[PDB]
Amino acid sequence: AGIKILLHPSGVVERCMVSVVYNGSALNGIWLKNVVYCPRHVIGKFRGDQWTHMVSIADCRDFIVKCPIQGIQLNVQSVKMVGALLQLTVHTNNTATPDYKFERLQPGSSMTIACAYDGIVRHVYHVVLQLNNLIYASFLNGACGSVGYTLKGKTLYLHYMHHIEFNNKTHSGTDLEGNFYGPYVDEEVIQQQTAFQYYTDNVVAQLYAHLLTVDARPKWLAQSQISIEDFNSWAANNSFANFPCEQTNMSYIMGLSQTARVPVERILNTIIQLTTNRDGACIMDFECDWTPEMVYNQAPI
Amino acid sequence: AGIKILLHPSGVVERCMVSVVYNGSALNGIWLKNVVYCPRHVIGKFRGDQWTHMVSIADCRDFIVKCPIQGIQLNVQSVKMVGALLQLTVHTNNTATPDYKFERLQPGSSMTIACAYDGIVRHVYHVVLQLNNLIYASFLNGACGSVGYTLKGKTLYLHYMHHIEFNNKTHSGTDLEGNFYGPYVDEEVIQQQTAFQYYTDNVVAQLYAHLLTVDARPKWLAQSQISIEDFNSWAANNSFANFPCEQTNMSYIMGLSQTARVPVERILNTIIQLTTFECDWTPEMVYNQAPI
Ligand SMILES: *[C@@](O)(CO)[C@H](C[C@@H]1CCNC1=O)NC(=O)[C@H](CC(C)C)NC(=O)c1cc2c(OC)cccc2[nH]1
Ligand SMILES: *[C@@](O)(CO)[C@H](C[C@@H]1CCNC1=O)NC(=O)[C@H](CC(C)C)NC(=O)c1cc2c(OC)cccc2[nH]1
Repeated sequence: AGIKILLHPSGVVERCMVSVVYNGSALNGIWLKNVVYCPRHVIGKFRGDQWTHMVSIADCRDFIVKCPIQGIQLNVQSVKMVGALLQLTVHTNNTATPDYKFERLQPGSSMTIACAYDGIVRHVYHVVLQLNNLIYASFLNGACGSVGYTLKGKTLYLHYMHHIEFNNKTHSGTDLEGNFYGPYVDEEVIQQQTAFQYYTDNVVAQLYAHLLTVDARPKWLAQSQISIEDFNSWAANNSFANFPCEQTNMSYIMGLSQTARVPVERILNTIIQLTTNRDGACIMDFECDWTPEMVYNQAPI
Repeated sequence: AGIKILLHPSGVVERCMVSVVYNGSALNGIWLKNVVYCPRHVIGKFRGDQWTHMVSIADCRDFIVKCPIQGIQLNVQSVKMVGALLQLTVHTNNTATPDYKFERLQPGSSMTIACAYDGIVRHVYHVVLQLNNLIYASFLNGACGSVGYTLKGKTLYLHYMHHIEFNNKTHSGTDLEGNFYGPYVDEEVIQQQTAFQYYTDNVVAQLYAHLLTVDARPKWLAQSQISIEDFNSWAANNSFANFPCEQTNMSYIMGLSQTARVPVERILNTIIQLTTFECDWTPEMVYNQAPI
């Protein structure tokens, strides 16, 4: 019935976005219950263990907190730094607060970005947390505080809040608890990123999506097979993660192998052979944007 | 930062979605002011011109309409057919109605899809109206009533309402005026799909996206150049639309060529050499995320 990069509706996140201004720094934040969560560097660009002293002397009323979607100006009563985030307790309780959970995202999974500016989500796109704990997104100045999220069943799952943009078009941040993804920090210094490794489960997923939609026999789908052990011994020297990266993803890769009648050993052997050739499918594989769940949930069984 | 497929936030669309049920037919609908819009086949699977009689005898009271996001059940006072859409005038006015407009989409133009079910938007994805007036979308049963939209400055532009899933994984429907995109109708029967043709503007923007994302000199890039006139001849026999398909896109295409320092004649020449769904890029969306 069609296989697309699906995203989660942003209406629930939209009504909770607020703009936060302190001194000359401005960014975004989410207003849950009577608390506003925003990047802690909205009060200044510090480093190390000097954050605890600035939050202790943080002028509560110096925070300009506006919810543009509800037209309310909020008043910060107390400031509590939790990790790399600020929990600003306001007097007003957000009526638009949904059922929510603070859930950490595993590398290789997908989430939806509510890219906001001045407290208003302007764009919405889909990223995948990579093995180097980074995402390849689109963020300009004033996008700090934009949240990555997913929806399950009338409950909103918050996983991300934007902080830093690395020059290789990669981005990093914390969860809604204040813990950075990877060893990166919210400091303007030299930060080395871990070696990029392919999330094999998503490379296999992106291959099955072509086999479901290309309809024509791909000239890159090899006629041989390679086993999981032979692949994992090869993956250690070819920048590929251990397959399977997630046992739950196998249940989807297994349904994809039966609905396409192409065994997973055919895809792994192709991945080994397709290292020499294609990545983008431009005219005449190898990507982590398709997840095994998103492909299987859209495939006819 | 990077170049991504940008979609529009569905918050305004969500608060207006409602569920429309008539007999054993359940689908979605959008609620603007005191009028509800929904596909007419909710009252039955008809064909041709009997719609006028079937709607004139369809009671404004067998319609079950609810807005789940607002938890409000709505009653229909009057029913009117406008094209392939139904106009159900309800008693309550939607307080969550933004400044909206019924703008028709042109071939090659991108739009954000709000895949809804029982009045609740479940998934959001991005499509481009193809030259055969088709969209490669993702809809299951009950997704009828879903809308395709864009946003420009606090104003919502509604372009599409899903009706039909074809054999090939392509979908079709009408605008918000009730007129189908292409020569298709809301009938369960094999329909002739117009011959496919590549939107050269969006294909050109596809190649320009890689030059800004990756290196300045990929392998597939051709070192020679072909003219717009010479390409247009080859396009008439190779299923490529006449370039430029939209003169407005040349503002972005020329800005992308100077930004990437590779002319549009090389891109067109590469497309000829490259000959011997997915993430479709429009020239505006690529140029907007490009620096300077
Ligand atoms: C926020 O909007 C600030 O409120 C901003 C978002 C980035 C700006 C441009 N595109 C974005 O995504 N965040 C920052 O500017 C942060 C500030 C930190 C948390 C103190 N810094 C970066 O994103 C950043 C800094 C540097 C750098 O320096 C030195 C060198 C290389 C990369 C880099 N990224
Ligand atoms: C709506 O939800 C109905 O309210 C439904 C959406 C499709 C269902 C599966 N995936 C979808 O996108 N629409 C239909 O089922 C329509 C109903 C029409 C407008 C009366 N029917 C089709 O889209 C359809 C029917 C047939 C067919 O018959 C016979 C033969 C071949 C293709 C085909 N498409």
